[PDB]
Amino acid sequence: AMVSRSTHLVGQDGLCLDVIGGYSDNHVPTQLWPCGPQNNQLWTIQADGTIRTMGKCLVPNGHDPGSYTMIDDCNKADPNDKTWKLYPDGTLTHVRSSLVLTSQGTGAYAITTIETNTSAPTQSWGTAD
Ligand SMILES: *O[C](*)[C@]1(*)[C@](*)(O*)[C@](*)(O*)[C]([N][C@](*)([C])=O*)C(*)(*)(O*)[O@@]1(*)*
Repeated sequence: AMVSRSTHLVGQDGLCLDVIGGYSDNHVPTQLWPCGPQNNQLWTIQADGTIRTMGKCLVPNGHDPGSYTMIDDCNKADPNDKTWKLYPDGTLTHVRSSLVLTSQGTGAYAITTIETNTSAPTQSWGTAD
């Protein structure tokens, strides 16, 4: 049986997927940020295919290459918006589009996007406690 797992999502240079400012409002974007204990870097990978933080779901704002990612209300989002799959090698795919979560820098406020998979170092996401 698949069980939920809470984890940090660790990307390029060991920075963590982070909701900017720690706010849990709908449509707040995600970025990379130095890893810390804050709740906005704690993600739960669920069996249902959602990835959640602070009670909200990671979603792209659109389904095209270059769409930025954000959090939004889960129950309201359609499966296409909210379903992801994390592969063992680190690819984090947006299931409906086949695009993958991609970082856009390690400096502040570098908003993550979904892009065509190029097996770039910006497209590998590790789990950590
Ligand atoms: O600026 C940016 C930043 C990030 O987002 C982090 O994570 C946070 N923290 C908490 C605690 O939330 C801040 O605020 O912001």
